[PDB]
Amino acid sequence: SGFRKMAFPSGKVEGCMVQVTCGTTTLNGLWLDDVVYCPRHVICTSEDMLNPNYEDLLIRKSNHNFLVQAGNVQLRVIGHSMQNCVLKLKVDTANPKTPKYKFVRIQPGQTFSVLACYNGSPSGVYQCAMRPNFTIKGSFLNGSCGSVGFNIDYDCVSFCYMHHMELPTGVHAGTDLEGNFYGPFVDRQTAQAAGTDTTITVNVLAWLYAAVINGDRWFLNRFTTTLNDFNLVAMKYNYEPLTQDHVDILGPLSAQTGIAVLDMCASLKELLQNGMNGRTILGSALLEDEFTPFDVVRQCSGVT
Amino acid sequence: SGFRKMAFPSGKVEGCMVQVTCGTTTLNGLWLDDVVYCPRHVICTSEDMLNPNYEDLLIRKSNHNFLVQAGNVQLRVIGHSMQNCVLKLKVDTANPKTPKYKFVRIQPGQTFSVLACYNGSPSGVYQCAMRPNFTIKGSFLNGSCGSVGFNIDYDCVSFCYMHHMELPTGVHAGTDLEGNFYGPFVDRQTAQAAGTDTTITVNVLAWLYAAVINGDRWFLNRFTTTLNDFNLVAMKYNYEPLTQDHVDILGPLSAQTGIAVLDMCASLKELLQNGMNGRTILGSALLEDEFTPFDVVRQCSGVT
Ligand SMILES: CC1CCN(C(=O)Cn2nnc3ccccc32)CC1
Ligand SMILES: CC1CCN(C(=O)Cn2nnc3ccccc32)CC1
Repeated sequence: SGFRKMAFPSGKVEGCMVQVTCGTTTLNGLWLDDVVYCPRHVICTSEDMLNPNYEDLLIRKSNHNFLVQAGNVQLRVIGHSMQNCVLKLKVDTANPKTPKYKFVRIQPGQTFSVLACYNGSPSGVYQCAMRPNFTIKGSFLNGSCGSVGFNIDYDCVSFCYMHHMELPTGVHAGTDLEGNFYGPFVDRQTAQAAGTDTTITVNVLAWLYAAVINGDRWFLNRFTTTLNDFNLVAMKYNYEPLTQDHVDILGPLSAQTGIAVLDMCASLKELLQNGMNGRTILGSALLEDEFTPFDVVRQCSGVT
Repeated sequence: SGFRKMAFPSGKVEGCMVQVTCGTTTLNGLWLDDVVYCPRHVICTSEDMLNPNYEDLLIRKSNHNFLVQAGNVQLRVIGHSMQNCVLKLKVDTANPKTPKYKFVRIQPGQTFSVLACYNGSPSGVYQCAMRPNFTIKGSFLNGSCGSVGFNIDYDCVSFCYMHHMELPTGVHAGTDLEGNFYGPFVDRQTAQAAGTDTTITVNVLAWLYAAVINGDRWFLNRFTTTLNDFNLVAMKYNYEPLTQDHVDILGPLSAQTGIAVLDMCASLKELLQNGMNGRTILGSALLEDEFTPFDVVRQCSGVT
């Protein structure tokens, strides 16, 4: 029992972190096989970042201008290419610690762990979610760029995020490992406002099921609702509309607890309309939306 | 910017996890040098756990009765001894992945990361605190025993906790790496109630400083207080009494923000007396107490 915001063990990803320096800029790189992936803005001086023409800036850079250090040892750069907003640095040595891996572009609402790094060294690991407005609410300081987000299924690491920027609002934006930004953000030091940060309804429901499984039951009520009725309330509270796909994904949680998905939707509707009344659910005074139904199942079953 | 409940990177600890089986019981072990540490209750059958005489039960066990498997390979057990509530299994091979390490007994209020494991394999990592009643609020299922808590300072892992049990209230109890339980708990399946779970005042104040550093300032008020006046309010709200030692430890946060410790105490006093009024601080609707002043400094400075 007990339910925590748990991250994946970071060891497999720690073995991939390297430091990348170009000119006066240093950030993190991800070394997989004989390729080091990093944000293309490593070629930018602080002034370049205001209005960069990455193609033009890259022309002035040769393989020897990218300094890649793995631990206390330098990697030889034998090639470089720009794919979207990431640079791919071909090195002469395959990472001996390369785990089994995939590059995956996640959907909003999906969660992942971040290994925050500085100078190619890990500082910490935390769990977060891709918000519906394609930002993440991380913990990143200057130098954290190139830090990655990932999920792990048994022995395969699926990298889903690479950190690139902080918006003026203090929220974070980044790319998948093919260098494509999540959302409309561009790697430019220009004011970019985020859209509405709606609540991930299916995740709140999964977390309510997690709460029932762990003994927190006070919020269970005598009501039920329909998807349409629930969605009228969800719209009013800036919650994502719930679909039959979300109901299907909550099936195993509904089966384990014996609480029908629509009954849990009615509990959530009452919590939205009445608030918590100073009460808590799994040590939280607000409705938690950064646990997917898969996260709840994995944590409650002990998947390794 | 951004502030997360961050855990230490778990890689150094993942390299130490092993599976220990004795009879029909399987749990986790910590392999450091040529010694494997695990909860002594691994020698217990489910019936033994009700009223175990560990000394008598251990007599019936020989080195060959403890099966230690590291990954897919078996370690040879050449010795065994019981130290308090942990077993020390001497193996014929030193763990090649042994990091620099220390065994430390932490004080209530101190935080650490837990690498939850099942069958010697890691499932996840999360950050928690030793509660003032010497319990921890973790996420542990049957088979998680032997999972460890730790802190990391640069390259040295300080192990502070080993998981042993879940109380009937769903909270967790365990030992330091010398096998001494935190608090009054015993490794017996007998009802053991926890004492008052008071709030770690110095940690709440550190988290309020973290909130100011990250832009959340709405709770800053025009008041100040004294240690004695603040402590009258803290007693009323089941908060730990604040001492000059706590004020001293908050010094660097007070200096960075320019907000005197007693002014922050006055802000906290108003938050205790008035509540949050539906507002949030660093994405939380309650006062967070599982970040130490050292955690706030480390996260806000990017220590690797
Ligand atoms: C193109 C250019 C945009 C601006 N920028 C960043 O925002 C980098 N960054 N990322 N996370 C941060 C947290 C604190 C400070 C800076 C941070 C650099 C690259
Ligand atoms: C002496 C004897 C006491 C009872 N006991 C435990 O509580 C073990 N344990 N630890 N974490 C758990 C989470 C879920 C279920 C069981 C759990 C086994 C050892």
